[PDB]
Amino acid sequence: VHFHPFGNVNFYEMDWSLKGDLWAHDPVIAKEGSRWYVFHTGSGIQIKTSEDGVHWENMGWVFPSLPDWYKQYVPEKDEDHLWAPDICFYNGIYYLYYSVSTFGKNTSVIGLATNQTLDPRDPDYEWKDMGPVIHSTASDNYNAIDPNVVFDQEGQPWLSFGSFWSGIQLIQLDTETMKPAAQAELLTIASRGEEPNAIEAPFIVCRNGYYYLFVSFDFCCRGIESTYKIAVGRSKDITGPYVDKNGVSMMQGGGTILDEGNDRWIGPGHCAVYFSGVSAILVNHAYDALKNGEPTLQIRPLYWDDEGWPYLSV
Ligand SMILES: [Ca+2]
Repeated sequence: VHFHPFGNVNFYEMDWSLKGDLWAHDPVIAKEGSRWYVFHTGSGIQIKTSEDGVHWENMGWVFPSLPDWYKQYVPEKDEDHLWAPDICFYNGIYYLYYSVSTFGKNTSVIGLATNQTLDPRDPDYEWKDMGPVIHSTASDNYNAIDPNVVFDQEGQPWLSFGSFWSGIQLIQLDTETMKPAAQAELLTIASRGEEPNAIEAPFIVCRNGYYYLFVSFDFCCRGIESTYKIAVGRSKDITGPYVDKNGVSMMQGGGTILDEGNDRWIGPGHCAVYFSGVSAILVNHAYDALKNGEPTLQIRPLYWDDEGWPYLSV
């Protein structure tokens, strides 16, 4: 996947028994050369690195001091946590989208940081503040958080995003600015059809001519009382309709459940899906019932059945 490259390594062969610094919430992963990186929710966007994808070490943050412009969109934000980063690699540049918001409110903005490299040893390492991408106010019927970029088969970048309110949104990006045109249409592509509308954290991938929309249902952020689950649907066209195994549109609460956790891992969600060759991984967090509900990084091989639907195993 040109914009999420993982070399030749074979995820289905690897031992994904993670070790090290595994606290994480809302992760994404990128690999540049021999080094792997996690970005996740936390102060200034938290970063972890690994040599192998398995042993993780905490490594700094993107924004030591938050951009002044956040206050123009979310003036009541009073702490430095940035949420749900998303990484892609295009034209030599790393594009890191992220969320500026306050929990449970839809006064929100997605920002963009860019870097020439992910390696802080490189003289050109610098996370540049490239400003807002899309925002919501309290009279909008959507929430501008939880970005994900996908490039369709034809090379057009799209941004999906959303949490609660009318649900998951989709908008085209321009290839040079990596932002929507000012008159670009905003499409709604998934919704529980319930109030509150507990759907968020979209992630789209293409496999064999279908677009797969992964989302998280129900409630994060409650430790062992979290009810998060990972759901998926698919469409031949990136604008929908995304439908689940049963033929139900994701605009009507459709979605096939991929993981709802167990008595040890509570509330898995906020996922990402990456490929290397025909192998794939699912990345998410889950709340550790054996460690005070602390949110923990999970990376697992993601298999695909003979109808094209993803599944986990043991
Ligand atoms: Ca995400």
